[PDB]
Formats: sequence, structure tokens, C-alpha cells
Amino acid sequence: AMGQSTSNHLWLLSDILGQGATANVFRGRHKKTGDLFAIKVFNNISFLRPVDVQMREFEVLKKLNHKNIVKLFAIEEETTTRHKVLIMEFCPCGSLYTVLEEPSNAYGLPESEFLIVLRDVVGGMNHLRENGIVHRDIKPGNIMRVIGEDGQSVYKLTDFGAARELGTEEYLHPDMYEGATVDLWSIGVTFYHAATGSLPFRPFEGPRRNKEVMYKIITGKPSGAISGVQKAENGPIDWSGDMPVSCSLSRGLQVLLTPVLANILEADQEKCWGFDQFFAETSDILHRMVIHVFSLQQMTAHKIYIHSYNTATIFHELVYKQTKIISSNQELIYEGRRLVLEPGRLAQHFPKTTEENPIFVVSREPLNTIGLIYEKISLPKVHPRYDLDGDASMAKAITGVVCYACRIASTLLLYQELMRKGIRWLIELIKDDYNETVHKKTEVVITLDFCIRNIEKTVKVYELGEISDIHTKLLRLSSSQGTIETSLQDIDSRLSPGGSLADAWAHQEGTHPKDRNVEKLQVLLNCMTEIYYQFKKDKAERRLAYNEEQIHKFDKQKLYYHATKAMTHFTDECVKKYEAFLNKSEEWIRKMLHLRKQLLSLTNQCFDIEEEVSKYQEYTNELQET
Amino acid sequence: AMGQSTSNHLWLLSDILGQGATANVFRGRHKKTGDLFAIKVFNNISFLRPVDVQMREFEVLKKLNHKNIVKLFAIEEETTTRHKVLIMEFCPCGSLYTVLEEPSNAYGLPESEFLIVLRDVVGGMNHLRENGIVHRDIKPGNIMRVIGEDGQSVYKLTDFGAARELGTEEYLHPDMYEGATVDLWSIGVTFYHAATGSLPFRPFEGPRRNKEVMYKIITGKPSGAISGVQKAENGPIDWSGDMPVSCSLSRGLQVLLTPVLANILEADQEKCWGFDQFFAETSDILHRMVIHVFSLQQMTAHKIYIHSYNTATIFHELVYKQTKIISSNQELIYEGRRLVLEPGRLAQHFPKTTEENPIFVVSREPLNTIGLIYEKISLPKVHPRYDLDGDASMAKAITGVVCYACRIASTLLLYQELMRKGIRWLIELIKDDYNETVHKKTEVVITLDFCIRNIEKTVKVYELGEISDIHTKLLRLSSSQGTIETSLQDIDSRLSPGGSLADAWAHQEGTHPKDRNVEKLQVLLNCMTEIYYQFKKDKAERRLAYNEEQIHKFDKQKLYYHATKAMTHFTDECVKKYEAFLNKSEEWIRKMLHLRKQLLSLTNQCFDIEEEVSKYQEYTNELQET
Ligand SMILES: O=C(NCCCNc1nc(Nc2cccc(CN3CCOCC3)c2)ncc1C1CC1)C1CCC1
Ligand SMILES: O=C(NCCCNc1nc(Nc2cccc(CN3CCOCC3)c2)ncc1C1CC1)C1CCC1
Repeated sequence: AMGQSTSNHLWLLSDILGQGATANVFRGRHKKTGDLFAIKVFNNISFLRPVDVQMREFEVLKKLNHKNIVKLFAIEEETTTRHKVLIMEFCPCGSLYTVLEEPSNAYGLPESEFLIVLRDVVGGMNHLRENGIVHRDIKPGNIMRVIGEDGQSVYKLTDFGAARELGTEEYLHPDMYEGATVDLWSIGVTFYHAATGSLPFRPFEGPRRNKEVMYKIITGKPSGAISGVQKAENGPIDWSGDMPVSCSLSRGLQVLLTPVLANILEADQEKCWGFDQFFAETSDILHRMVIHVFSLQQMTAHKIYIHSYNTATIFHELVYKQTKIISSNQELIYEGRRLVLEPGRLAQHFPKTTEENPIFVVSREPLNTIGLIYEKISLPKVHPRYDLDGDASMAKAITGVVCYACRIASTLLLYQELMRKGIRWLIELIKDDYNETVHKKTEVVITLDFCIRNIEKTVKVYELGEISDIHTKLLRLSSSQGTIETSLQDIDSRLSPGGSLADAWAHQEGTHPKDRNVEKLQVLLNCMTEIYYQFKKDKAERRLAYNEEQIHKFDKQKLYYHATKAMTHFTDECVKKYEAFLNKSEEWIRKMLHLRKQLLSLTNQCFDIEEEVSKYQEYTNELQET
Repeated sequence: AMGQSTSNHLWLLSDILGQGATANVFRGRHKKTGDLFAIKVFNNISFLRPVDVQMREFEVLKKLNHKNIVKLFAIEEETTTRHKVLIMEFCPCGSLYTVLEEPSNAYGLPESEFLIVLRDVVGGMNHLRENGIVHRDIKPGNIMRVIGEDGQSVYKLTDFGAARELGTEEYLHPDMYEGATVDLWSIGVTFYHAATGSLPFRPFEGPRRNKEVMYKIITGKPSGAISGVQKAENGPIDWSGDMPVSCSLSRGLQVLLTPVLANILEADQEKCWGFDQFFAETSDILHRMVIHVFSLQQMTAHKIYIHSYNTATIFHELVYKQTKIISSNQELIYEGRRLVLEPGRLAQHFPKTTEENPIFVVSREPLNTIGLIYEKISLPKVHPRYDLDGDASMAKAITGVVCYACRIASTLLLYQELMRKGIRWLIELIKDDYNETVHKKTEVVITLDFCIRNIEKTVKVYELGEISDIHTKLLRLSSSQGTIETSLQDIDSRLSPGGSLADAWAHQEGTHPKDRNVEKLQVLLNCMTEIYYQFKKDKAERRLAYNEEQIHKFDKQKLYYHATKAMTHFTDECVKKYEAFLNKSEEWIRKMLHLRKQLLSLTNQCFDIEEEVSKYQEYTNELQET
């Protein structure tokens, strides 16, 4: 074998991790402890030979300590070549680029993981600003990832400060492509990339020979837009000031994220934010807590980004901006019961919200049932070419699509299981509004009983005009009360099991966790992703043996069969059942809004008559005489 | 390289899978399709040379098709040696032994996974009984595992019917060690092993030289017992007719599983079940559905194994047998509201129960708060010896213990999060019993109002004895009603936030999912299990190089530090917080049982007076005259 060594460290040249322009990164261990470290060996060191200036540049990075920055442990010299070797912190998981290489993140990172990336990157750059050093060359490849003690990812920076001695091509500022504006540029490109899984500004044949057109895209500067992609060869550029539909981010977050990118992605130094403005808006998002809310009327889940110190007034406002529901009509349901929120109640004392257990929202005004809005992405055509590079690229693509389909499928199941809960709670919450009307009826019933037989007694002792008038008046009330008594039993007949309102259809329509459709999709998805990582190990081998050449061709054909089998099961089973559940949901809503309209009126026809039987009890029942 | 071939198949000798006495199993592919198959090459074929009798014995296994049986595809001859090669179905996951090799199953398989094992093994043997063939040599190594289309494991048999041409040593029947009784023996040993993670009958130094004592254990035949283990060298045998505390199986299942094993684990052919009796009891368990129930009083979760055709009467009975709660006192809570079950309601129409969303049970009779009962298992002492075999054995042991601690930790968090829900539901369910008392009070209030001022009017028109008597009687009621009116406000003061009953302590005591204690435990557990599988790759290498020898020693010492760090965090954080939550839970229960006792009496002091004000309204209020 072949491996370099040091006074305290040693490493094989086969354990290469990073191939830079100035230095190379190797997986190395310590001679004594055996603990793994990152070995940064300086290549091309001869025309410089610094032992005075650069030495102190390494003595400053040593004491530089932060959670969002890869730690530099020591500066040692190679045994033979006497090259300056940096003992860096080893990150077993890799970088942000490695994460984006996964098909599960082909259409953007998970929302929770994205918030971690945002939090760490901002914290890292801010710490570098405190020391004055500017990075600019901030790429997902320069953002390492480690697993913290709590299992959550922690992102760190590393490849910075190499501008004094010497941005990435797809992360270059237009004026830099030819202040701190050029630094904040690549950050937005990184942030968009992490949220989309794709670059913001893409030509047709990629950023290579057609990258001459790519510079025209950036210099085009459409201000508010954050995406410039041509869907055809040397055609027009499709602009967009919003994020793709395939984005895995919630609607609440996109509203806050969009203006951040738009104000850091333009050539104008007068329209672009500074690091203070950038830090302010970013820190604002990171501080906010999440309130899970599922609108039963629209069959849509929502994530309201609000501060803990904000009141319920702003909460109802934010819900309206995402659901188009007036605050005075936003009726809340939680944990099976109705939930009343005070206009000035802080967000710290809000109930425990989860994607699986949120705060349902029901309204009285008619709302169209929308459901989940996603992008219909079909499988890409697989070419019979043997191109190992192309076989690895298309493997990442075709697997990412199925990942998206499996992502939507689990969400479609989420919406249905959430629907069954909200409906089950609602019908029982309606019964609560039925039991109160009964108790608000019996109070009127007893009232007339001690008003009828009290005036029927006064006249049976044996004037007549007043007697007959009240008698007729009380009869027109006890009768009108009689029909309401019966019509409420009709409502109770509706609330009864199998009473044209029961949720028997909800358990007999869409898909259920018993079907295990997501697990079935994952099985095929595992078969594909296994082949994918294998094709990565085939691309690195440049060429394969005859035996491995055939296996590569076999698995490539089985990659299509796996994807096709999964895509069929998704549309013909998961989707179709969802369409059926969505249909009978919009029907039951109308039948429910109609009922609540009845019960409301029938209840209001008890309060107005409660005041009518109050102006008679204090009248003839109590005459006057010395 | 070195690899054998066939007319249609080929395989490397390095891809060995099974090392049997008669044949070897290799990972092989097809020459055309490239699909992977299991290659069974016959070793020691010379003194037999069968081409007539044995050929048909392979022609019968070909048409033999079942889900719980490994499929035999074809019978081909080797190119050079002309050995009889069986093209078997390849099982990438391995066998049941492979599953038990995992530290996560060191103390038994998960309950769901165990039910799959039971279901498949029974279905497999039953199919073999239909064909008449008996296996007897049923070992976890002879039970393969594959992943079905729905993601769930599927277990199959394979190494059977090799008795005609020719049980495992730890799976031998006592009379066989020296009817179909000898067949059902190894099944119970397998079933115990899967549920415990350990053999039922173990000497001290293992089943080797001290296995002479092991035969004394089996021939000891304590009938009802199912375990025989000596904790000391050549000491007494500790018998047990029940399963260990570390068993991951629910209490409901153990009650059904115990008699099954006890009746198939004894030398007596008169006390042992037949295959019909065995199939009946096993199929009975597999057909039953699971009802999740969490007793708030005892802070214990329960899994009631009941049939779908059974009524709620048997349900309440089964709950009593596990919670010691009388059926007439079992008050049910579900989905935030109280749940009323009809005595003859089928189990098919029971609500959706989950371990995370079960049916809570509250009682009126005082119950001691038990909580989770588990076995306190400490880390085993690690010896400084270099023994690779011993280093791999202790790695499986020390990792399995931490797995158990992480298993309990997630359960301790489950019980607490379940506690917070049941309490939150209860306090709101009490308010429901408070709002009814109010409505059952106002009916009495209005009653006396039209009874007081109706008799105060009759006497103010200006006999006297009757007048004064009723007046005093109504005063003793309106007054006694007045104090109840105020004492209920005291209860409402208790139900009010911060009213010596609020669940503010529940969110400020034990551990929460925000702490991520389980994730923290998993991080260290991942570091350990990685080292474990590495030690397996070191044991197979017999000896290691100098470099790898030191790394082995380094990771071995870091294996202790990982386990110690995890075990400390478990006891000092996860456990201690659980003890505090358990303490303040037992206190709040008494304060809740006391309140419900008050509200009950205060409610009963409204019904008995409702009938008192009913015998006066139909009296003097309605006199008599012509
Ligand atoms: O600082 C740079 N590159 C960063 C990307 C590669 N460098 C590293 N990679 C890693 N880990 C890593 C990189 C790529 C893939 C993986 C995942 N596997 C781990 C071991 O097995 C193979 C890959 C791990 N750790 C630390 C570092 C150095 C300290 C910043 C510049 C590029 C040359 C210097
Ligand atoms: O039938 C037997 N042995 C069963 C155990 C090994 N045989 C098999 N193993 C397997 N798969 C397997 C066995 C052990 C480990 C693993 C997991 N990895 C898969 C590939 O990489 C290494 C191990 C897989 N499939 C099929 C079979 C034969 C058809 C029953 C007798 C023992 C000689 C015949």
C-alpha cells in the first residue's frame, strides 16, 4: 500500500475526501490515540514557501472556535516532503453537496433539515464577520455536515480565507463573474439549491458551453424573480419570483423565504441587502415557532410561522393569509373539543401542535375543497446507451422522481387520516351544540308549563278578554315549540349512526395505513436507490469488467421496471383512492354546512321566544291590589 | 478468482452462505438473466450416487409451492464435478438466526415481528404435514427471512427432508437426545428463543462440556416450567414457568403464549399436545385483534388480545384480568371524550386503537400507581484480553444492553406523553360532569322560584299552619341549594387554571420529546453497533494486521466509553425524571379521586331534592273545590 505519514498522523492516499486546487483532504488517523481526523495536505508548494506570514494565518484559525465551523487542530509537517499539513476535524457524513446527491432530496431538502442548514450557515458567516474574514466561495461542497449528540445534523464551514494566498462557477455574482454583495449572492444560490434541489439559473445544456447564455440570464436582472431557466435549446428564459410546486417546504415558510432570496439575488448594489439586513430577516424566521393547522373545509395542512410573543390576533391574521378565512369565522377544534382563544393570548401557551395532531379549522362560509396541490412528474426516458456517467445521472433522476411520488403518497395518506379525525371530532362537537339546545329548550318548556297551568287555574275559579288573549299567545308558542322539539329529533336522526351524515364513507373510500401503500412504494424505492449508489461505484471505476458490465446492464433495465411498477401503483391506487375520498368529502361538507345552518336557526328560535315568555310571566301572573 | 459454473448458473466460492454437513449454499447468478439465486452444491457425493430415487425426491419439492417455504427452482449438474446442484430461492436478509444476532433483539424480538415469525412457522409446518413430511430439525438457521412487497418480513423453511438420506443440538427432544412430540419440541425452543433472545435450557459454561448437566435439566421435566438455567458453575437449576422481565412482549400475549410452550416442552407423550392441538391454540392467537388500553390509575399500557366476534363483556373481563379493575368500574375515555360501550357490541366496531392513541381507563376505586416494570441490567465487565472471538461476543452483549436501555427509555417517554393526554382529557371530561350538574341545578332553581313566589302570593292576598310549614320547608331547600351553588364554584375554582388540580406539573416534571433523550441514546448506540459488526469482520479474519490490531483495541476501549456514557444518561436523566413524574402523578390521582367523590355527592344532592320539590308542586299549589 501507499500512505504518507507525520510526527503524529498517517493516512492512505486511497482515502481521498476532498480534491481542491491548492490542497487535498485525506481520511487520516492519529499514531497514538487512533482517532480519525481530516488531513489537509498542501499541493503546489514551492513558489511560495511561507514560514512567517502564513504561519500566523494558521495560528489565528487555531484559536478560532465555533459550532458552525470545522475545527483546525494542529499544523504539522510531512515526514518526507515537509509539506504543511493541516489537522482538520473529520466529518464522516460529508458535505451539503453529499446530502443533495441523495434522490430523497432531488426536489429539495425536508423542511426541518432546511431550517438547520439556514440556521448554521447564517451563524457561521456571522462569526466570520466578527473576525472580518469574508468567504464568498460558499458552496454546498464547502459546507460540511456532522451528526450532533442529539441526532440532529450540524453544518460547518471550512474552505475559506484562501483568497489572500490565491466563488464557485455556478455561484458567482454577475459583477464578480466578469461591497459584500458578491458574498451574499452565492448564499441565496445555495439556499435555493437546498430548497429546490436545483440551481436557480439554468441554461438548457447546462452551465458549460451554453454558459455564455447563462451570463445573459444573470445580467438580465428581473429584480423580484429568483429563477431563470430555459426549457429549450437557446430559447427564451422562463422567469419566476416564486418556488416550484415540487418544493417540500410548507406554504408558511415560502412566504418568508421568497423575499429574502429576492433581495440578495440581483446585480444592483442599491437594491441588495447588507449583512445586517440579511441577518435580521434570517434570524427573524429562525426564532419563530410553528403552529400546525389543518383546514377541514379545504383539506389542506398549514404551518403558521409565528413568534412566541405574538398574540392570537396576529395568529388569526396569518391563518387568513394562507386559508382566506376571516378571523371572525375561524372556528377552532383541538383534541376532540372546541378551542377558544383569547384575542391577546400569547403563543407560548398555545396547545401542543404536530403535523399528525394539529389545530383543525372549520368555517361557516362556503369554502372550496382544494386538497393537496403537487406537481405531476413522470419517469424520464432511459436510453440503451452504456454511458456509465449517464447511467449514474439518470439513476439519480429516476429515483428522485419515485422518491417524490412516495413523498406525496405519504402526504395523501396524512390528509385522509387527518380528515377522518376532524370529521369524527366535528360530529361529536355538533352533538355538544345539540345537547345545549335541548337544555335551552327544557328551560322554556318548564317556563310555559308554569305559565299555562298557572293562568288556566286563575280562570277555572269561576277580565275574560285578557284571559283569552294570553291563552292564545301561549298556545302559539307551545305549538311552535312543539315542532322545533320534533325537528331537533330529525337532526338527532341525522347525527345518529347511518343518518345521512355518519362518517361511514370516510373509512370506506380512500387509502388507509392498513394498505401499507407507502411501505410498498419504499420497497421498490430501496431496490432503486441501491442500484443508484452502485452506479456511483461504477462511474468512479471508469470502466468495468465483462461480468460487471453485464450486471450493470441488467440492473439498469430492472431500474426501469422498479420505477414503472411503483409509478403505476402510485397513480392507479394511491391517487385514484384519494380522488374518490376528495369527492365524497366535498359532498359531506355541503351536507354539514346545511345542518349547522338549521341547528343555528333552530337554536335562535329558542332565545327569542325565551324573552317572549319572560314578558308574560311578570305580567298577569302578578296583578296588583291593596 | 475461483468460481464453479453450470449450464445456466455460476457462482464464486467466496460467496458462501450456508455451510451444511451434506451441502453448501452459495450466492449465485443466472448466466442469461443475471438474477440472483441460492446455489446448493452437494458435498460428499460418491458412496450414494442416486439418479433414480433421489431424482424424484427433487421432482416433488419442485411442484411444492408455499409462501412459508423456500422455493426450489431447478435441479442442474455441475460442469466439471457433475455434482447435483439445487437452484434455490435467494434470501438476501438471511435467516432467523441472523435476526437474533442483532443487539436490538438481544432480549427478544419486537412483538409485531414475533407474531410474523409465529404465523409463518406454523403455516410452514402445517403445509409439510399436508404432504406428510416431518422436519424436526427446525432451527432459526433453517428459517429464512425475506422482505415482502408490503415491507413486512416473510419467513420460510428450507433445510428439511434430509433425514431419509442421512434436530440441532440445542433443540433436541430428551427422548431424541439419547410420535410427533420430538418435532414440536424444537419449535417451542425456537419460539422461546425468538421471544427471549436466549435459549430456554442453559447450563453455566454453555452447552458443551457442561451439556452433560444440560441433559439432566431436560430429563428433570418440571412440567409447567419452560426455563432451566443455572446461574452458577454446577449449581442448582433455577426453574420458571413464565417469561423474563426483559421480554419485549406485551402482558396480554405472554398469558396466551406461556401455556402453548408449557404443553410442548416436556418428555411426557401423554401431557404433550399433538399437531392438531398445537395448530388450534396457535391459530387462535393469530386470529385475535389487538385493543390498546392505557390505565391512567396504574400508569401502565396494555394489549388486550381479543377476537373480532367477541363482545364488550369479554373485553371488560380481559381488561380486569390484566388491570384488576372490576367491569362495573371500568370508565373508558377515547379521543378526548368519554366512551360508552354496549355489553353486546362486537369488537369489529371498536374505535381505532394505537400504542400512541389507545383507550384510557379510569376507575373510582383506589388503585396503586405502578408504572413500567422492567429489569435493571448493568453493563458487563470488559476484559483486556485480545481474544477476537471474545471481543465479538462481548460486543454483542454490551450493545444489546444499551439497546434494552434505549428500548425502555422510549417506553418511559411513551408513558409520560400518554399520561399528559389522559390527564388533559380527564380534566375536560370532569368539566363536562360539572356543566351537567349546573343544568341539573338551574332546573331545581327555577322550580323553587315558581314554588316560592307562587305560595308567597297566595298568602299575601290576605290555612296559616299549612302555609308556614311549606314556607319553612322551601327555605330549608333554597338555602341548602345555595351552599351547593357556592361549593360547585369551589370545584370550578379547582378546575380553573392554577387551581390545585391543573396539569401544569405534568409539563414541568419528567422528560419530553423536546429533550431528544432517545435520539441521544441512539447516537451512541449507533457508534457501538458499528464497532460490533466490525468485530464480526475481525472474527472471520481469524487474525489481523498490526495496524488493524491496534484499531481493534482502540475501538474496544471506545466501546466501553460509549456504553458508559449512554448508561449514565439513561439513569441520571431518563430514569430520574421518570421517578419524579411518577411521584407527582400518584399525588394528583388522590387529589382527583377526592374531587370526583365530592362532585358525585354534590350531584346526588340535586336529584334527591329534585324529587322533593316535585311532591310540593302538585300539592297546595293545586287545591280542590267545586
Ligand atoms: O476543505 C475542503 N474540502 C471539503 C470537502 C472535503 N473535505 C472534508 N471532508 C470530510 N468528510 C467527507 C467528505 C466526503 C465524503 C464523506 C463520506 N464518506 C466518508 C468516508 O468514506 C468515504 C466518504 C466524508 N471531512 C472533512 C473535510 C475537510 C475538513 C474540511 C477543500 C477541498 C480541498 C480543501
Ligand atoms: O439450506 C441450508 N442453509 C440455510 C442457511 C444458508 N442458506 C441460504 N442462505 C440465503 N441467504 C443468506 C444467508 C446468510 C446471510 C445472508 C446475508 N448476506 C447476504 C449476502 O451477503 C452476505 C450475507 C443471506 N439464502 C438462501 C439459502 C438457502 C436456500 C436456503 C442448509 C445449510 C446448507 C444447506
